[PDB]
Amino acid sequence: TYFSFWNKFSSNADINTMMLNNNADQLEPFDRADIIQDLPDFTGMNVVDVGAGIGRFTTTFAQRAKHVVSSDFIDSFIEKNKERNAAFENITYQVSDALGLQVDPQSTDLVFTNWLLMYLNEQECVRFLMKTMEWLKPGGYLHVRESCTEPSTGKSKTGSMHSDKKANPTHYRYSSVYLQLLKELRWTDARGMQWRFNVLWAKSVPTYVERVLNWRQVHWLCVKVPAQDGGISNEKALISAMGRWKIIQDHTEYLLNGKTSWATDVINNVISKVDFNLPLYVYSPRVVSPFVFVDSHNIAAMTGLSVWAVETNPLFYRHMLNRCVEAKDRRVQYGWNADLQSSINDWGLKKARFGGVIATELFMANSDTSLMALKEILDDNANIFTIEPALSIEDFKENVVVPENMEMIAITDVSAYVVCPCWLLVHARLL
Ligand SMILES: Nc1ncnc2c1ncn2[C@@H]1O[C@H](CSCC[C@H](N)C(=O)O)[C@@H](O)[C@H]1O
Repeated sequence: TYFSFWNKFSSNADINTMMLNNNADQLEPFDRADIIQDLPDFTGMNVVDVGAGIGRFTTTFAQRAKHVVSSDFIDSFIEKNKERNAAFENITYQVSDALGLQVDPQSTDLVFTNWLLMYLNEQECVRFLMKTMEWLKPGGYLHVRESCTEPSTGKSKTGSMHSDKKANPTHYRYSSVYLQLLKELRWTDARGMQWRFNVLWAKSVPTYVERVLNWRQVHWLCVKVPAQDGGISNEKALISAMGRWKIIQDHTEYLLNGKTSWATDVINNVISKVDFNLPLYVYSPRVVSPFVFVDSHNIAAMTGLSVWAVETNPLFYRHMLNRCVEAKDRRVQYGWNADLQSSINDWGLKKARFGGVIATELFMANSDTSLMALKEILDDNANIFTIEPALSIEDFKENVVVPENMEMIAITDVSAYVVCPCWLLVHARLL
């Protein structure tokens, strides 16, 4: 049982236990800062911290929040929580299972969790997510962070508090399973309106990339938004979907493992000629083929620059996280976003800038408005290289809209190089 697994740490109510890591003091302040800085401004918010343990995130929320409900099902973690946070007067405490937490409906601006769904069975996962829908105001936020595929301490097990003599009951699910669950969930309120989670992004916690070489500490930020259309509303269908999504992912690995991108020869060649201080932005949606993508690890090895790469298909995003763990190149990080605009939205809010773009199907896959918005996250006169499928140069040139703030300086037939159909290398620059 998960309660007895955690209750046995009752006398170790400390940071090591919260991260199940004997070296947590090398990680905790950086992990906390990574998570906090990706959250919305929670000044004046009603926050709910579920599975809070001793309350390390509650300590930070209390500085600015209107109110924090801080909850956990281990009584002595809440006792240490109250002791550590005794100076604050804006925190109420509940010893409760996440599922039995009492929160008023439409009362909460942020439901915050960090390592929780991995301690719930599939049925409990779904029921809990539906509880957060009920607690959240419209436009409210849900934060989820989970250990995907393997424990946070990774294969080395260095510093892990998991006993080698006892089984570990934790569920280490695929990041693509949680992502689809959040994407497809639907909930109907007491007045008959249906809602969904707008999943703003999926990201790896950088502290664990940098210090643990673990890209599979994945977290998500979601907004509760109206949804007349549906994904899956039935709880039992949602439960079954989680198993189907795992199977589909296993077949994606079987298909993709060890296959190099058909675009790799062209990209290596031109990028070997170009000089791009800033990270590079990589975008790979894989619209026409699962085998046409940007090899970010080759970009980083050749340019020496850090790379932020976006995959918009949850299955391919998860596969590239696998590749990151295998390559162990800290310069490369992957993210998931619904589309280009979602990525621009996030990075623009951070006022981040990228030194150039290397993409496949950037024009094939994206609206005119989003391509026009891309300048918001790019350095001045940044250059964009994208491999585009087309019927012909004339087909492409007709009915492609060049954003007013850039110009295409080359549309080169590279069809003979993108092979196991017409492929164009489009070279553009910001004006
Ligand atoms: N079903 C459940 N309901 C409430 N708390 C739970 C729970 N399952 C696990 N927990 C608690 O969730 C915590 C996971 S360890 C993570 C603690 C905290 N979120 C942090 O990041 O620092 C533990 O404190 C454990 O006791």
